[PDB]
Amino acid sequence: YSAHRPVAVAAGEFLHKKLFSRHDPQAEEALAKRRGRNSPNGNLIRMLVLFFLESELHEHAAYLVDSLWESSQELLKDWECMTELLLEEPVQGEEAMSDRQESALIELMVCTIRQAAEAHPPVGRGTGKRVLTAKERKTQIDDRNKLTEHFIITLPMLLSKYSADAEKVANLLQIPQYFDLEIYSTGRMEKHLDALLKQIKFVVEKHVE
DNA sequence: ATTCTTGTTTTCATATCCTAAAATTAAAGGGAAAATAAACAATACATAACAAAACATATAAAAACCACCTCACTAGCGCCCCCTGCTGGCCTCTGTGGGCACTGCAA
Repeated sequence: YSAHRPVAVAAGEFLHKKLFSRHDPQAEEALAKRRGRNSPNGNLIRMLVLFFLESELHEHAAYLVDSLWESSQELLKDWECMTELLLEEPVQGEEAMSDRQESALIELMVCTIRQAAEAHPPVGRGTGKRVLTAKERKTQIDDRNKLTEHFIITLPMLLSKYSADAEKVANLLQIPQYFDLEIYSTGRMEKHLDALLKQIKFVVEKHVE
């Protein structure tokens, strides 16, 4: 949580090297990134959640995610994993996903996908001298595509699980600012758009905040 | 009457021209691997602008240095008794020199 971004990024790289050894032995593949299933990376997500819980020096993981951005690029785009570890009760036999842990994971997702859309660091870490390379912009575009197609699917039953949670709805409705809407015209998923519209209508008529 | 030169058509002849079948050869068409070039994007280098640090000047601020004044000390030479001891006449009291009257003795 240093104000100076290079110090924070170095600390986050150290943290990623240290506290992530569930199935990655910091060695070769075929057991390190993913074991071909929808399960190994769950525990990495788990001590991300626990680290955000214990880090009481911040109500938001914005600085933490920004520090852990470039070191864990492949891990932070695997949104489907903690998506099943948030909604549909995975086959790992773990405990119930705690409400405080649910809010922590949702805040982590807010941070990760907003840094996925816009690459500029937050205020205090800001520079203003940013130039976009071709690789940067193509990663941004296909990142936008994959998050759009993933989360037009996930947000309906996300809301259906968390309709009454005011702060979780407020956190979850910042991502649609970063959705390319013509993909809906190409993806033909306006029906899921309308389902989410009815769902957020239910939230609006159920919430007065 | 018989013999001899000269000019002009006839017909083989020998080079040439034309004709067509082979062959053939170069053009030319297409498949494909190099391949230079070019369009775009990234990195590094150089230039310009802004802000701050460093250098130089002025000024005055104690502050140091030098010279003059002043209040003493240090020499200096009379100045003035003052006391003490020798010296050179001075004078008068003893004392040195002498004239002479006087006496005791024994003629």
